[PDB]
Amino acid sequence: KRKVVLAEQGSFYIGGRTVTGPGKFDPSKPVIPYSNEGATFYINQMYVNFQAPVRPRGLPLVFWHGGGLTGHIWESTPDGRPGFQTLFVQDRHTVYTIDQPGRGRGNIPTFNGPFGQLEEESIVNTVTGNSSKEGAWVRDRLGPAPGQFFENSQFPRGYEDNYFKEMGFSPSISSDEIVDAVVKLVTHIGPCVLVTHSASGVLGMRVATHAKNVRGIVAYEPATSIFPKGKVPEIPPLADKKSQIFPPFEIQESYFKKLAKIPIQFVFGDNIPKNPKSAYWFLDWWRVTRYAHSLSLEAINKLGGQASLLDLPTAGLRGNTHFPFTDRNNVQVASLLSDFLGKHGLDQN
Amino acid sequence: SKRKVVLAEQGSFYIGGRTVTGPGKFDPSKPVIPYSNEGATFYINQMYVNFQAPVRPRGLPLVFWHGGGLTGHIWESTPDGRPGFQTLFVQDRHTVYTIDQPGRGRGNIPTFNGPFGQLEEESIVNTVTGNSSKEGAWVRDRLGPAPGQFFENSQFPRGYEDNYFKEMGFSPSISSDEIVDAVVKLVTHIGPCVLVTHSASGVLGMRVATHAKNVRGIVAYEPATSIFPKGKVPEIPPLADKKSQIFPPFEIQESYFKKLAKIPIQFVFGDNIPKNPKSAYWFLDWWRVTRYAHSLSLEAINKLGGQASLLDLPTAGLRGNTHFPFTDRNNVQVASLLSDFLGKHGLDQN
Repeated sequence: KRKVVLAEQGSFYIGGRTVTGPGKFDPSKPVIPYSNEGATFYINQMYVNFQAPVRPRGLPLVFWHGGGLTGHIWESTPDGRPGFQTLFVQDRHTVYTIDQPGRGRGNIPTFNGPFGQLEEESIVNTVTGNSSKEGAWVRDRLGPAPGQFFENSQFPRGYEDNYFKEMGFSPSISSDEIVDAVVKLVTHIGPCVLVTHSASGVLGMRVATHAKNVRGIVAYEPATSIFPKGKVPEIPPLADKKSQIFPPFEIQESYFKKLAKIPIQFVFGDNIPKNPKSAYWFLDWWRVTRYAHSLSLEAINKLGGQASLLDLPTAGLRGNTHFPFTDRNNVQVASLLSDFLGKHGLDQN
Repeated sequence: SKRKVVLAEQGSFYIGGRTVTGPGKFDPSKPVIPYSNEGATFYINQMYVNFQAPVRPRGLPLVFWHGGGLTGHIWESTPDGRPGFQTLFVQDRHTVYTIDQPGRGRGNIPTFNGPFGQLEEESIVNTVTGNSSKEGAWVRDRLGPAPGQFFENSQFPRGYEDNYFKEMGFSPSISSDEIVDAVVKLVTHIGPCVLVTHSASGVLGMRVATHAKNVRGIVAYEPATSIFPKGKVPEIPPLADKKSQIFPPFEIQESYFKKLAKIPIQFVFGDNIPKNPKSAYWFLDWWRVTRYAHSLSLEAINKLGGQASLLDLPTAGLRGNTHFPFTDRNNVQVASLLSDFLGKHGLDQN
């Protein structure tokens, strides 16, 4: 069903700071072309969109897009089917969707001058990085090479252009400032559940260690593993015997231990190889990254936690990509998220 | 104040844009990170589109098109969290599209692996950016004559300055032709519709209408650039400082300009635009001459048989509006005047 009944909806900005240019502002002088003189710039703020059902039940859900993405990925699939925003408002949760600082409606910190530069200060780097379609195809495990699909794929074929059009670059905002914005949002919302994806996986783990209001985490294919400082286990290189996964993030154990106090689930899709795949770099990367996450969850459980890894094929769902929540079976993926929320009492008031 | 909204459906999609390519071939066995332009296809200049459809809509869908440096947020909520025009017009039984144009918000910002906007030797957009300060925006938007000051009658949601200015940012140097192209494609996709524009999207919406007969009406909140038939720009005075000018008017071929005479067009202006020259307040004076230029543009449309009008909100009994009347404290009354325009032309009936 596509129908939704909203008690209220809207959006707002939260977080960020200001930076200032030199000199003072004279309203009698030409304002355009724009100048840094006398300037205050608001930078690194985050965009937040909320939709609240009638008679909400349980905690609000905060959906946090992966790297180079926006809240669009929770609104609709590339072929136009309802995304998790609609599905979970229908499931009677208030739903927040964010565009983190540096992405989408979040702030991209640039001024009058070379990109990211405020006079002599580099706020973000002028040189950007950004995946190609080809790199994203293999990262997302549509298939082993660009243009090729795994036979079992749940990707909405024929909507490749729509899908890749949602992706873009991120400026070099410090991860600390991204975590800060979401901590401030969590303080504003109250008790809530973070639903993260890829790059926002590690960021959501960090937010939870700073914000007792985070009462649970579901992370779709997190990209960076997290461990207590000085307790990173041995992680092998890739099958090329040259490359490594993303360097695991290390946090003080007193913060890491907060992860044991809430239910945490990492969700993985299909077509991650069991054995080394030297011919397919990103397939092998996912093999080792998933392994690293298994050790991270184990470390949480050894501190008394309740941290689990859900492989969708074990639940009977075959062919999911790195975006299970926009795949053809995303309704079934959503049902498994509702199951997690229900078991942990996160769907009751 | 009235917050409930009932949607038959909602969602979002990407439309428009093109692809550009890097050199060489992509090898899936080589490290994919750090990202490389080698063998790369990049989708650039695409537009983000959100839609919310009421149950049993009445009349044409509305396409709300944010001003310069903005996003669809400005139609979703006001800075103090009151309902924006998206909610108000779904409640008014129109399907509502809100866009983030190419280069803004969820639209594409075309950059790659290299200095901003550069794909190897090709400059897609400039590496040097421009962006208003808070102070520049304060005076541009006519909150008051100088930063920190408010006009006596102001409808701005005072106290929410941080929320308001946080919504604004830079735009890369995407060609206006490609922004117009994306919206033409959207209008082809949705069918007959009304464009509701603001500031920088004023002139872009006029251009879209000349390329898309599905545009059945335009309401433009304080358009920033005037439009005239080629070679027929009237005399427009410089500003009171004797050296500055308004934005150079856009000139289009007469056969395209004439298409603007076939649909109802309304330009809406807020308050505190001076009648006489103001050399001490550059943006106030800029708005005086810009509004004058638009009055001449509308007259040119009407002399060709058009249905063009200028609504000064104070004349309608609304005092104190800023450059964003649709997020001001009286935005419900502003919305009522938009509903009036739609009703007058049957754009609220099936």
